[PDB]
Amino acid sequence: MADQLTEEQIAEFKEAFSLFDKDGDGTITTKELGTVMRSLGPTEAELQDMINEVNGTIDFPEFLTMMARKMKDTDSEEEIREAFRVFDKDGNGYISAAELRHVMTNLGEKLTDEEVDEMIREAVNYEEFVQMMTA
Repeated sequence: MADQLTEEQIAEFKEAFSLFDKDGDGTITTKELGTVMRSLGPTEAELQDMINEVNGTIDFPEFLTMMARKMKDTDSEEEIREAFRVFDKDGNGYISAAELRHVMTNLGEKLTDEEVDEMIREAVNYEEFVQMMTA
């Protein structure tokens, strides 16, 4: 989906897409697409994938849906890191099993006690626990 990004990121991408080429129809070529991607924030495989997903013209929604992937990935990684860095006053990166089980049972969403016990048995480090839960 396109709702994983932030409004400021969309505004910056729109400003770059408008200022990169002439006014009005701001369509760009493949080389222009790569240049705009390098200016906004570079591998040849990503450029080839963006060209294949898009003759040789790239409009606004194509560039948006090509850029959204890595942006949302980095945003999710940063959010997970910031969430794992909080709460724990020690900050060492590990927590007790009892505290983790209590946080998973009495907080989060709607998880039964049996499901929480199964998740605890299937699994400490917060990042490793999140990676094991995501699978």
